[PDB]
Parts: sequence; structure tokens; C-alpha cells
Amino acid sequence: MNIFEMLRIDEGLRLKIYKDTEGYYTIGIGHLLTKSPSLNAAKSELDKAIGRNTNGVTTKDEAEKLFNQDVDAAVRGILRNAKLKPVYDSLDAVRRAALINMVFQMGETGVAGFTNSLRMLQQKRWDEAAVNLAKSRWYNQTPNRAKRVITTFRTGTWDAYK
Ligand SMILES: [Cl-]
Ligand SMILES: [Cl-]
Repeated sequence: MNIFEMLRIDEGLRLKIYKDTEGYYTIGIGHLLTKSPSLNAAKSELDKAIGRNTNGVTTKDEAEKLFNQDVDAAVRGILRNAKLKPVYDSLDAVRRAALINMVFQMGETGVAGFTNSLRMLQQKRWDEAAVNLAKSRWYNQTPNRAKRVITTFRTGTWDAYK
């Protein structure tokens, strides 16, 4: 397993514009287009993202290209974030993927706010971080996914995804 496969499992793949768990327009593999309620606004961002008149639909290749870009951007954002980098640097490979997953979902700013959890992860206090992480809106809103990610931090294995 690897980060791509992990995220493809968590986000799925949709080739037509759709609304995410929060009601926002998205496309592909969890690529958020806009938080605006307007579908036209969404089609416009799509077109801008793809570089053609899409009319709300993408091909598999195009969606995978957005995904590649989004994963890359996620890693890069972590490595440039003062609160995040040190955490990520301290982790083993599997766990780093768990961190990336979270930043892809919630943004780096959103993850950088789990201060308490981050410290625990940095200290390698797995069970404790797992419990702290669960005390969040994130876990209450998307519990199955949060649970997989959390298990991943807790165990350092991919069992949650097998
Ligand atoms: Cl883009
Ligand atoms: Cl979920």
C-alpha cells in the first residue's frame, strides 16, 4: 500500500462534479473545486483546473493528474509548515502517510491546529494520540475514515486498509 492507494480508498473516484461530505463541489479523487454554492462557479474552476471547456466532466486521466498534483502539494505544504515538518520528520513511513492523508482532507492549517495530537505523535505516545485525535469534529463527522487514519497512527501498519 502507499499514499496514493490509501487516498484513493478514502476519497473514491468520480468523473462528474459532485458534492463532498460537507456539501461542496468536488471532482475526481477528492479534488475540492469550490466552497461556493454555485455550480457555475464550480464548472468554471474545473475548466480553469483542466485547461479546457469540461462542462462538468473529466476523464480518468485528468482526474489522476489533479490527484498527483494534490498529493505533491500536500507533501510540500507539510515540509514548508513550521508546526508540521518536525512531526513528519520524526515519523516512520506508514505514519507519514497518515499525516499526509489528513492534510489532503483538511488542509494544512486545519491539521496544524491539532497541536496536542501532534505533540503526542512527535513523542511516539500512540495510544494517547489516538485518543486525542478522536476528540474532534473530524472524527465525529467522518468517523469511518478518521478511524482508519487513527488506527494507522496507532499501529504504524496498513491493517485498516487491508
Ligand atoms: Cl488546480
Ligand atoms: Cl468516513
